[PDB]
Parts: sequence; structure tokens; C-alpha cells
Amino acid sequence: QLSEQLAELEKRSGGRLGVAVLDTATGRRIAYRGDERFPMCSTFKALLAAAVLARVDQGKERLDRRITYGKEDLVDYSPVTEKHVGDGMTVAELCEAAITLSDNTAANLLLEALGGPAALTAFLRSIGDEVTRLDRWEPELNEAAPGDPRDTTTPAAMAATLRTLLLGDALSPASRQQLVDWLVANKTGDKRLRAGLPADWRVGDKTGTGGHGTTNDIAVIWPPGRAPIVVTVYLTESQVDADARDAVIAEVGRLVVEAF
Repeated sequence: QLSEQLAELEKRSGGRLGVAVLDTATGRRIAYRGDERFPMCSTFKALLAAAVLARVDQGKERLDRRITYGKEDLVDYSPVTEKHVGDGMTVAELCEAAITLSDNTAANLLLEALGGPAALTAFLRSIGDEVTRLDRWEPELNEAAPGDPRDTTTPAAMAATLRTLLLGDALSPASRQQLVDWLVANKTGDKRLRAGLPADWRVGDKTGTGGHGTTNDIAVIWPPGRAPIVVTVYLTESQVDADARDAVIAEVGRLVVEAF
């Protein structure tokens, strides 16, 4: 039934909609275009922060290490990093900026510390994700051209990878909890999945927005009294306006509430 409702929603969206719902209470998975590729845009930043924390767990990085940079490093939409060209920022501060405000420069600085898009992709392969790929830096990775496999995931692969990192044991308990805290404190997602959920549901999410009418949101959700549910939502090639695309993702949130 959720599957059939998602197909009707896709018609309303004017584009191509991909959704995966992974219920950790039961291991049940629901998907719509779950194995098709979609542009990640800034949803990749959640994976990026995870890869940095994996290095912290191994003793190869420190949360309090300070990274310095200049005006020449700034790309557009850098609300936090632009305020600190003078003093630099710690690794923790960059993770938080990248997740909670989608700071683009913070993402590039963290990517450079990792070894670049190829290093992030290699980390994903090492944890069993054979599908997701990062190829470019900010801001070009948000092009979101139809038929281009660069910088894409599938809704099912992204949901499995999030489950492993956020809820499994690939990260240490301190790293998992810190990453979840950053997602819960996200400031950019109020009009998307969150708009479709009751106030008492705990939700951590990361949005993405890009070219060709692309609007995404990935989330881990704890309904009251329950084990959590991972939801990934990718919408692209959409011909309705940006506010209507947000409303589409909020309606996916409402469908999930009805279903669980």
C-alpha cells in the first residue's frame, strides 16, 4: 500500500521520485525506485562526516584538530566557514557546519583531509556499499544532470549505508551518537520530512538540493515507543517549484506516519 501511494505521489511531483524505508524493528524494507540512481547533492555530507569519525575511531584524526584556510578556499554557501577565515575551525566544528547548515566549504575542507572524493568512495566500498559514488567537489557535484552517474546513490543503498553507520557497529558508540546529534540538530530541513511528522517523533536528517529540480532528504526517525526507521527520499527532474518539491517530501513523511 505504501508503495502504491508513493506512485501516486510521484505523479503529483512532476518528476522522478525514489524512496526507501528500512524498519529496524522488523527488518522490513519498502522501496519505490529503490535501485535507480539519483544525485545525492548535499545528502553525501552525512557520509562524509561518518568517514571522518571512522578515522577518529582509528586514532588517525582528532576532533579538536584545527584546520586553517583562506578566502580563496571559500565556495558559495558557506554560512559558518566564511566567519572563520581568520581563526580556522576544528574538525568537529567543520562536521557540525557541514551537516547542520550544509556549509559547502566545510565539506571541501573535510574532503581534502580525507584524500578527496575517491577516498570517500573507497570508504563506502570498504563498508559494503557498492553503489554510492562521489566524483566531484563542491559546488559542481550538485549539477544533477539526468543520466549522469557521477555523485549518485540509490535510495536503497543509501538507506542500508545509513543503517550501518548510524545504527550498526561500523562506528564507535561515541562517533555514532555524535553523528546522530548533528543530524537531529539540522537547521535546513524544517519544510521537508520534518514538516510531515508529529512533534514528538525524534528525527535527524540531512537535506540536498541541486539542479534539474532536485530536492532530497535522508533521515533516521524514532517514533515514540519504538525502534527507529531509516527513510531516504530523492526527487529529481521535477517541474514543480521549489516549495512544491519540499511539500512532496513532507507528504512522504505523512505517509510514513500513517504506515507505522
